Amino acid sequence: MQGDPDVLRLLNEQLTSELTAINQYFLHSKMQDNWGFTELAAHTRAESFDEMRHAEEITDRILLLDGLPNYQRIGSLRIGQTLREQFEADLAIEYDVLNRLKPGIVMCREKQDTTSAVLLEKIVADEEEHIDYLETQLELMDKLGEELYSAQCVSRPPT
Amino acid sequence: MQGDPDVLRLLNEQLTSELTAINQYFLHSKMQDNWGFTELAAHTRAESFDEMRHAEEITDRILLLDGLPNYQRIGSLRIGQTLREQFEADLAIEYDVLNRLKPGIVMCREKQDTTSAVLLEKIVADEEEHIDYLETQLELMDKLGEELYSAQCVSRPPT
Amino acid sequence: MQGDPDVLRLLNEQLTSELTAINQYFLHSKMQDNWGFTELAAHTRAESFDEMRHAEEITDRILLLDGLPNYQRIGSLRIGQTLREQFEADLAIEYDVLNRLKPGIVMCREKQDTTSAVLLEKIVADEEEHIDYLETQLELMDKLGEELYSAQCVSRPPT
Amino acid sequence: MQGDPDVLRLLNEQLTSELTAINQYFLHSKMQDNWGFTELAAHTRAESFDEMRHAEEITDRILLLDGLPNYQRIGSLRIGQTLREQFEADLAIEYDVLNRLKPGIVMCREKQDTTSAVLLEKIVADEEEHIDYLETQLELMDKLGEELYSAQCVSRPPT
Amino acid sequence: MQGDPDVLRLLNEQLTSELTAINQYFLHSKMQDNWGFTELAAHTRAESFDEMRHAEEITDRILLLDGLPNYQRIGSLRIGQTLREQFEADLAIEYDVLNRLKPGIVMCREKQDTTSAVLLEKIVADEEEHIDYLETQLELMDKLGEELYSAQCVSRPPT
Amino acid sequence: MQGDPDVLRLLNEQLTSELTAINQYFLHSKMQDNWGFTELAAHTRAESFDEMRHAEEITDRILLLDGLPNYQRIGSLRIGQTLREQFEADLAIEYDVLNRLKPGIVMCREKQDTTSAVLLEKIVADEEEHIDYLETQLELMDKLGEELYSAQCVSRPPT
Amino acid sequence: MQGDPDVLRLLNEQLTSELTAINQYFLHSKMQDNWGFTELAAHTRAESFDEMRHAEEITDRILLLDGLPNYQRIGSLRIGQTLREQFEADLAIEYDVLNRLKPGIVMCREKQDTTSAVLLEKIVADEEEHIDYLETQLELMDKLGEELYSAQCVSRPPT
Ligand code: HEM
Ligand code: HEM
Ligand code: HEM
Ligand code: HEM
Repeated sequence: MQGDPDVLRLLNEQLTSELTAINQYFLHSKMQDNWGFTELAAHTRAESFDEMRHAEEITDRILLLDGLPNYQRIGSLRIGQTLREQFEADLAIEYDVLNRLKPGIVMCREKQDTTSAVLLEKIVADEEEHIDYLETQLELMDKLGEELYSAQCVSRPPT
Repeated sequence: MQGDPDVLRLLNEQLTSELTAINQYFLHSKMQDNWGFTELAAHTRAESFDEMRHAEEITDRILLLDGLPNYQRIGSLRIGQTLREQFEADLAIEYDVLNRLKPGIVMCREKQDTTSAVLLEKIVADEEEHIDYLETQLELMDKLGEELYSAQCVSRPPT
Repeated sequence: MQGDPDVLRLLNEQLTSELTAINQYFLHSKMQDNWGFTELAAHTRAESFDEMRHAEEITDRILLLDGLPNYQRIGSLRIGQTLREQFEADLAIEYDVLNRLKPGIVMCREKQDTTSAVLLEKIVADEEEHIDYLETQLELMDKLGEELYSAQCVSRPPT
Repeated sequence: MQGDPDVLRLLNEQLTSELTAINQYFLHSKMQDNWGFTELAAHTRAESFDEMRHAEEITDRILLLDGLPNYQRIGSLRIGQTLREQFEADLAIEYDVLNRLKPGIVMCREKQDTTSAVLLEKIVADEEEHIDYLETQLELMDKLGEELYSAQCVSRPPT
Repeated sequence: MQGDPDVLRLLNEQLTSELTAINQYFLHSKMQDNWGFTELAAHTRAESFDEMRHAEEITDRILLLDGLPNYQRIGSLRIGQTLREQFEADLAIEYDVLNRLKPGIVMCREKQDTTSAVLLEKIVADEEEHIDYLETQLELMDKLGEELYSAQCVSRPPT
Repeated sequence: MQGDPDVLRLLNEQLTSELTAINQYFLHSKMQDNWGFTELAAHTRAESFDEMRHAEEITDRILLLDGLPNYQRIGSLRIGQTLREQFEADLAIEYDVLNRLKPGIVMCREKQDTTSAVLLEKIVADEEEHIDYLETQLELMDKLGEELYSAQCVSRPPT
Repeated sequence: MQGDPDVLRLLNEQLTSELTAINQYFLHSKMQDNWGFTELAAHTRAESFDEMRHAEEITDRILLLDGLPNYQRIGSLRIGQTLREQFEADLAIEYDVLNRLKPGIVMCREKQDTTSAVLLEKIVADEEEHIDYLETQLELMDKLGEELYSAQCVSRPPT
């Protein structure tokens, strides 16, 4: 059994994306924890875990289709030096995923590979949830003000 | 058994008020949860469930009296785009209920329909609490300030 | 994030459908209860809830896509006056959904909005099951005889 | 270890009969459930499961005697389009089994193959009971009325 | 309700394939058990059971669509006389499913029958997993050598 | 058994450091509790108990080394009069320990007293987490604002 | 609190090795599982998780020291093509760490940063155990024969 080659590139592309996200998300969570925004950092941590799970799932798909999963390649990280830049950085990678996946699923279906399209379909839904979560944080930051918003990310007492 | 025509019409009018309220309140909970005010959102969602229950209770009374429950007619929604706006809109519908129900109760008793009256008295009591809750929130927004009040409506961390 | 306008219009159209179904299904259930078809009534009730859930799900999708959910609009109720009439009425609405959704889905995918599409796919599947049930019920009335079918809808003793 | 050729041919014959039955019985059960006769459908389903076991049992025995089990061959399905037709079709396959097994056992015993004869005797006891159930159901259709009997086959409320 | 005649032929073809597989798989499990490869047989037996489930699922869909499930028609069995022959035989039936379904799902969507399409989309995923397992065992036979692989398919002690 | 003079001198210097800390931290905890900053106050108390254990472990090592633990000397306390002055005052002592134990740890390994050295290494590690926590608290006052950060140190409601 | 710039560069070097190892080890376990060597794959997975943990700890330390953990840089993966190539590759990376760390710790002690040294000493020790396991796996490959070794890496029955 061997996968369609355009599909495999697509998969590997997405995999590379997931790997970048695991790292960006994780380091952001540690940085959030270090700044003392512990309550937020757990959320951000969970996001990295979610991305890690996505990476494993793609990996299995690639392998079943007899491909080589690219563990070498890494994307470019945007590492935020503020909470606001951090959410912004995270937003950008998820948008990059949507931009790649929306066309990609259609291609997968045109290639008669429903299983792959289905996996990509799930990822897209998850990323949408994430983006929605991230944009709402920026919305809140303005509505509450930045300092007030930020106080909601610490614990009582902080750290 | 058959209801007094006037009472059934008052009951139907109240039903339309409930159906209106269920929607306005439910949508507002969805909106507040979506802007990330989740903790407030749970409260609003309950108040909507409360209206669902009233509506069912009015429906039962109507049917008992050989009436036709009107599920077709709906009131004019006031959808707010800030928390304040939302609170004020909900207040408005509650006030219309008191305006309708207060004479309506005195009429039910003249017609000798105590059971419909007691039902309506119960709704009045419930709407008075809601108004007290809403009116208070509005008070707090001023006392605390709007942003600070809003902050108390999000979890830690937010959403 | 922003939804394709057509997709959002589709979703809203479905919402309007759901809101009409909740009311028509609820009303029917209350009436079946009122006639003493308590057993049947509980199933119909459950159907109304399924719709209430479809309404919430669609409402979430719309908010996610920065759409404006329409809780103002409701459709034309078909309130049956016999079980057979109710069954036909309910069927008619379900068929309206299938007629809308089937092309709707194709469109969602062209527009590359899989998440919405999947949301609609589940709904279609759900409505197909509902139509099968109601159509079976009519077959049963014919096969059993109407009165004998109706007896299967009362508790022992009745109500 | 090597079986008698006549015996083995008899077992493969009975195996073909089972395979047929499993298909007929299962479909009929699926058919009764779709009609809304969920209560009868459960029993018929059980009857098919019973036939699955007999085919496994005969399958072991043939294998133990160094035989080739025939899973390629299927007999003529009789699919009923009414409950009465279904009960009759089911009875005919059952009587074909007794007709074959009764001389078939004496043959097994004559050939000095008791274990094989014992397995067949058990199938016969089992088929006799199924036949009694079926013939009784037809008597009940005449005793009760066909519609009234059919009403005994649905839940409350239906499906 | 009434489905597309093409969708119903595809579902019926697939039904034939499922019944063929249930049979080849089950016999193969029994042959492996007979040979003393008990640990392996249990796995094989599960696979035939998985196909029994797919057969039922297809059946429900066909009946929902007012179609007539074909339980009379069977495929051509390939019964293997070695473990290697069996894996290859089973692989051959799976590849065939993939051949049928890959175009058919595209077709099902074209005809706006998402529920039938999703169902087959699921069978594709399952068959893909089963192929992956089967291709792996054959690879394990070359890597380990056949006798050694075979050793891994028996209990301690055997049967 | 006899400790090296230089080492014992170092253990005693540290012991003095620990008693000073116990007092300074315990009083800061009590003052913070007085001020109504009860939630922070609990974390501070815990820091004091940590020091109390450190003193005891040093005392035993000194006793095991035939030394005379100094429970008569104390350093100067910096009692802070705001939350900010307390955090700076605590940090200042923390740094005074690191400055002493860094060269001290090297010296112990030189006189060949690994056990004493490791005891110190642990203290240093512990002391490091303490500094990072305090240095993070001061940043948060800047980031959140002093009034806001302080509101994260009280309970709901205050004390 | 600022770490020594040399120590920080070392921590970052090691982080780089850890990210490299996490990927290699994870891919290798995914590949082994794929080949059906399930039993070995689980251990290999556990190894990758260990480096995931190493990575996290080193990250805290750099953050504690006001450092910037490099999650951008990854090293050359050596992906193995047989169980043997896989063991030999993972070994090579492990040896690279002992090489880097042996002098780094000494350096850390000189710059007087024991807590960093201690973390590294703990990595050096775990790495030794890993090397000893892998070295032993190769040895058993010779003692048993590659085929026989491999047979102990699969379950009964395989995958
Ligand atoms: C790149 C830096 C990474 C960091 C800092 C990291 C960190 C962690 C940590 C600390 C855990 C908890 C596991 C345990 O307690 O043993 C974990 C879980 C896991 N990681 Fe990673 N990891 C990284 C990369 C990866 C990659 C590239 C993969 C590829 C799949 C991966 C796969 C997993 C999986 C499958 C889990 C368990 C998820 C679960 O518990 O549901 N990790 N990670
Ligand atoms: C947009 C309109 C509505 C929406 C979104 C909505 C949504 C919901 C939901 C999500 C539930 C919880 C269901 C569960 O148990 O999982 C519910 C409950 C209920 N609904 Fe509705 N519903 C709506 C309209 C109505 C209407 C018109 C009535 C008519 C009287 C009604 C009657 C009820 C009742 C009686 C409950 C049980 C309340 C409780 O105890 O929590 N609902 N609704
Ligand atoms: C080749 C002849 C077949 C044999 C020998 C066979 C055998 C069996 C056996 C032994 C069981 C377990 C029975 C029990 O619990 O009492 C079973 C279960 C089942 N059978 Fe069959 N069967 C056959 C064909 C079929 C067919 C045609 C269908 C219908 C399409 C079917 C559907 C099922 C289902 C749905 C289960 C339960 C599945 C589960 O629990 O995982 N089987 N079969
Ligand atoms: C200078 C003022 C001090 C104050 C106000 C103080 C206060 C306290 C108090 C109230 C307890 C709880 C007692 C109990 O549970 O019965 C405690 C526990 C303890 N104290 Fe002190 N203490 C001081 C100094 C010290 C000193 C100098 C040492 C050792 C040299 C010390 C060692 C300990 C230890 C080891 C505990 C055990 C509680 C635990 O951590 O499990 N304390 N202290």
